[PDB]
Amino acid sequence: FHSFSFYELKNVTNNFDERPIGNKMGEGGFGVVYKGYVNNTTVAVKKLQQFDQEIKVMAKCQHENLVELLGFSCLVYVYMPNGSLLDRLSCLDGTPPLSWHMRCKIAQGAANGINFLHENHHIHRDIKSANILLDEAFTAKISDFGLARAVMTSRIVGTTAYMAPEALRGEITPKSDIYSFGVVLLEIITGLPAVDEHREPQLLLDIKEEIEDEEKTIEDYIDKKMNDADSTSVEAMYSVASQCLHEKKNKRPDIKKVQQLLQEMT
Ligand SMILES: COC(=O)N1CCN([C@H]2CC[C@H](Nc3nc(Nc4cnn(C)c4)nc4ccn(CC#N)c(=O)c34)CC2)CC1
Repeated sequence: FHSFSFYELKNVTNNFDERPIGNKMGEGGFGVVYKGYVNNTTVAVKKLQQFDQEIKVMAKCQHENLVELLGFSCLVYVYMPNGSLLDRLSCLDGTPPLSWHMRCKIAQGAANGINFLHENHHIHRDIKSANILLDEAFTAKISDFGLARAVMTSRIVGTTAYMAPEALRGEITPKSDIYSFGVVLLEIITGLPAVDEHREPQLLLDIKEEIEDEEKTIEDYIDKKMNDADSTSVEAMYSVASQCLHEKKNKRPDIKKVQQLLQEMT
């Protein structure tokens, strides 16, 4: 990794230009992110013990489905031209809806990235669609490893709309990453945010119970902003999401099984 000076990265971001159309993209995991440059190589600058673990994980953990760390001073990464899966599911800033075909590759790519992390005995601890970034080919890239660990804790961290019941109780397990990935799969099927105060149910993970109790079908919840979804592959992704969302952690599939079920889907 390239060691930058805080004054080097100041110029690349036009004196940390906070005005968006400027250089500010938005806030992201304990800091702000700005669009910067290193010749033509467009970069993302993360203006934040806390930032020392990110480099500690990014060092050994190199994979096609993980964001690439370039250097630091601030943390610098290759700028993902298609931003977050969360923003792309909401068509933020006029972007066209993602097709079912694109959603399947993104789901498969995100699962490959989690598999690499679990193979290398790491727990992400904050799997969510805001942390799934998309490159030039809409390849899924897992980001924000600040909370990542390589068990119980007093400092409960994560996004509550995505957290497993045992994670909300203080447990640290890769099985909690599977539950959170289940919430991501529902966001992909439905195009709905994981939590919405203006909704019944308020939490997306609660549609699992609604379908199980036959008050609604998966077909009632399929994102209407696609024209290429087929009931077979949609029900097959929903089946993976449902298995990931088991209240009991040990009943949940491991990432390799999830990866295998998503591969069988296409
Ligand atoms: C209502 O609008 C809002 O306030 N929003 C909109 C903006 N949204 C976020 C803001 C943070 C963005 N983070 C990133 N973006 C981009 N590229 C990019 C964003 N947008 N586009 C078009 C292209 N590349 C990278 C590369 C690496 N890392 C790792 C780190 N550190 C990133 O985080 C990263 C993701 C979208 C939040 C809510």
